[PDB]
Amino acid sequence: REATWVTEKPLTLKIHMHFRDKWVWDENWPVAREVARLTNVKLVGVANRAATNSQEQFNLMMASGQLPDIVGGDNLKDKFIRYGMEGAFIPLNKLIDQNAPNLKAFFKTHPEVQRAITAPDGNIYYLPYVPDGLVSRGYFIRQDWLDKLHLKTPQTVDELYTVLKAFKEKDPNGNGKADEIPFINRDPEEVFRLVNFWGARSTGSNTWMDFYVENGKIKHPFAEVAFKDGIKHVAQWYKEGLIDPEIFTRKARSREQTFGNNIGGMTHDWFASTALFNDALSKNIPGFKLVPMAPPINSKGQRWEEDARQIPRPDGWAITATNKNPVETIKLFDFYFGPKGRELSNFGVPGLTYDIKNGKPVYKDTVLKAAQPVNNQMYDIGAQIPIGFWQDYEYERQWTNDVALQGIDMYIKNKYVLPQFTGVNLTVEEREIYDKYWPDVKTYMFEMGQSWVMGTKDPEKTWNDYQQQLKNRGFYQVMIVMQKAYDRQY
Ligand SMILES: O=C(O)C1=C[C@H](O)[C@H](O)[C@H](O[C@H]2[C@H](O)[C@H](O)[C@H](O[C@H]3[C@H](O)[C@H](O)[C@@H](O)O[C@@H]3C(=O)O)O[C@@H]2C(=O)O)O1
Ligand SMILES: [Ca+2]
Repeated sequence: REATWVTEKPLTLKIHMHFRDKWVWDENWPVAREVARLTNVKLVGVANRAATNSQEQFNLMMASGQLPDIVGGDNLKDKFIRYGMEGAFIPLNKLIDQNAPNLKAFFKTHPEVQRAITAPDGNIYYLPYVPDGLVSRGYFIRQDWLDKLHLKTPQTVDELYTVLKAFKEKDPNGNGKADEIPFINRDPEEVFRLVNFWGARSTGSNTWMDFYVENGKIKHPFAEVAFKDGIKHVAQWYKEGLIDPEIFTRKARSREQTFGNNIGGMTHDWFASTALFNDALSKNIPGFKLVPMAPPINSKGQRWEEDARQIPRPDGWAITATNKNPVETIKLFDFYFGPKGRELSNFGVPGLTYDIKNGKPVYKDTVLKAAQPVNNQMYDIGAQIPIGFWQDYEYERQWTNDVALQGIDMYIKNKYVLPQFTGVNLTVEEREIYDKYWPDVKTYMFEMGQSWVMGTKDPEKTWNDYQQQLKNRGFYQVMIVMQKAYDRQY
């Protein structure tokens, strides 16, 4: 028996959690085993580890008969609310009040977080991933390539064009081949964010393709004329090879590939793990120097950083109506919001990845000095995963090197980050419209965006058909409920 047990008799529950298009819940994970030991509840995964689309696996789950006990993963907020309101997920409000003292206290001190996860019917259908921190991404460029080519740090988009074209054409890696790829990115959606250079938004928050507000009016980035004109410019840089030809396909290991083989020039990504490549690659590429850059002055005369940490994220886990142990389940979930649960869910396992020293969790040198970023190392053992959990920025500070710190400090000091969208409070009827049309409109928008970047559709010529399709697919119906909600509120 342990003081932390949430049941005297051992309990096993089934969880469907497929996440990040790459991972599933693993009961053999060190963190899972530790939580199961401390709480007496073991979670067994039932998701398909061979699939590469987490959203489609949610959908396949929901269509494969009786639900498991718990469902978790990234980018599931809207599915948890839509299916909660229908009954597939249960409201957690009273379970929390009666049985989850850590969460009850957390929500009292984080009313914004409780607001963000509550549905139009007043119910909480999931517990979120709660990030910790302020900035997330920033621009990084190869200083050593700038110096090889005698180029200054670009300050405007026109200066940046010249620098990326030089990276492409002037052989900065010195191997006689035109193998350099000026701009790379782990995230396909960052290609859409390049429209910021031409004064257009791509998303209002860390959630991809989110709405934004301008002067009191709700807008969607992909519907705006500025997006049509901006995406033309992105398509031109893609045509000319300044953007990775594989930007929609290469994905998670883009940095390992392109910086590791000295062919990537620039990216837009999270400060800590991106700056770590200076340290990981120092033996193999002695003068490798990837450094933060201020955003270039864009066509609207401003230096935009569109992204920031979003507290909470639309990620987490929920209790299904078939779970026969909802009270033991909410107690298990509450364990993660207590001190020990929070330590494990962030740092891994004591004696394995960290030690308590002077009362604080301190990562081992083998973790801090490893070639893989520490968050990647955490995923592999079941930490830093998008369950309901409260991230602790102290985990990240320990592997935030001086290059990263000086980039984060620059961005915070100079206020590049744009105000983020914090959502609206829909009514039940407005929510019906949103759930009926929005998910499919966002899919269509992405498809058209990819077509525009790769040049298989010309944005100027297809823009009218596209706007008629937005109307036909319900987009303006959603825009109007969003605006009504905004107005009602504000
Ligand atoms: O890399 C960092 O320096 C960094 C520090 C923070 O502590 C987080 O660990 C942060 O993690 C983010 C990842 O870098 C990456 O952007 C990840 O993207 C996910 C996305 O959120 C979503 O789950 C889905 O689309 O899959 C993406 C992916 O992993 O394939 O988001 C992480 C985050 O915690 O938001 O990185
Ligand atoms: Ca070369």
